[PDB]
Amino acid sequence: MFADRLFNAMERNEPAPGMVLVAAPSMESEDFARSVILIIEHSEYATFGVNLASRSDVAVFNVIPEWVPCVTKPQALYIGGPLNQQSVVGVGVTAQGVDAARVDNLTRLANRLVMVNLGADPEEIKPLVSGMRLFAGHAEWAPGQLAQEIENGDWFVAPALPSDVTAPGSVDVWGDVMRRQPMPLPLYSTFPV
Repeated sequence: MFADRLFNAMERNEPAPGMVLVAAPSMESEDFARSVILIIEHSEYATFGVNLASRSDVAVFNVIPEWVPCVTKPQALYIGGPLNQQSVVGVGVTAQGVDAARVDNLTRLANRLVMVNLGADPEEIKPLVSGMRLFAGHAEWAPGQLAQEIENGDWFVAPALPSDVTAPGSVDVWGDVMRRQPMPLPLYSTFPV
């Protein structure tokens, strides 16, 4: 859904870092079906995001073991998207006390969500985050293309929460995000099966 008519009285949230793009129920492509894509960069150059909804079977230990102590369970790489799947992004939730504007190795997305520079010392970062997840690959939108897709009803733009990034592996991330949205969106949400 996410037809234009949904927004006659209610206004669309604008894409920005820290928003999630929630896949329309009707999206069928294997790479994007039931995805929840956290926007991590939104610029004149392009929009970049990582899917939060798709865990892989690759343990973080086998790729960057040094980061394992900072990673929220399950400590597996999540599949961020179809591009550059050998490249890894860290998304963290800042700990109490932390302002990402004053920590060079953290980049504020919105609220407590940050991109963690994986070149940092994990021992530096550990006290500064309450949770973190690693994503292999990403999704990209050319300039203007995300807007076009939103207008077509492909995505619903919603604020991300820390729990979207730190969710246990038993969770239906797409379903949980749909349940937070205005009616009628919860009517199309799903539970783990």
